[PDB]
Amino acid sequence: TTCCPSIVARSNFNVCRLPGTSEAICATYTGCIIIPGATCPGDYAN
Repeated sequence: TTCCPSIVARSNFNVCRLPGTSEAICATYTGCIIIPGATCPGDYAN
């Protein structure tokens, strides 16, 4: 599951994903994170 820190970060993440870039690279690019669970924490609410 991906969790993002802000709306901007999410929006950027989604653009990053459009060419098929792995989630992990889009994560470091944006500040979003990949977790194994499905429950994003309050500071990664977006």
